Amino acid sequence: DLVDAEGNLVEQGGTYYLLPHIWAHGGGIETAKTGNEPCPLTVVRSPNEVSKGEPIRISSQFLSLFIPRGSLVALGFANPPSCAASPWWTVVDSPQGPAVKLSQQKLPEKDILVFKFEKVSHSNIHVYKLLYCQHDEEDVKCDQYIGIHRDRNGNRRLVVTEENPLELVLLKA
Ligand code: NI
Repeated sequence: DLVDAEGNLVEQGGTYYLLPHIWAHGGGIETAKTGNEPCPLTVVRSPNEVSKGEPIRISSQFLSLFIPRGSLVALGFANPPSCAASPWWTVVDSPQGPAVKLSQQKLPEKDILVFKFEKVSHSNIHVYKLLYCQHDEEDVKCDQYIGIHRDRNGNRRLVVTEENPLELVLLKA
């Protein structure tokens, strides 16, 4: 089950701050403008440890008051940057591997309903790793994790990683 930082069920379509489990790992999630992006379309972990980052909308593919047990979810900024077609995060291929981004294009649900929270056993509160579920063509398979990769400019980019999956606690905004 998806539970928030205070022990309560996460609400379908509700807004939360995605913060690290370990205080020293940084602040919340936000955006950054990288490469040739017209506006901040790169999803990153804030450069300020005190910041809760951006309020994030969490939604599953089901009509429910709360995020159903073990369901896939879409994640989006409640207040996205101007040049994004929608608030939803999506995973885009690149020379270095899949990266989490916002898009200037309208996205089909199969391109945004690609995340799944996985509870970490060793914890007293509810902490979750973020799984990325790629296309098993007819359906999907959540066999990868989202992590951080600092680029040349220091931006802590959210990307599919082979090690050190990021962990998060969901604080109601
Ligand atoms: Ni941890």
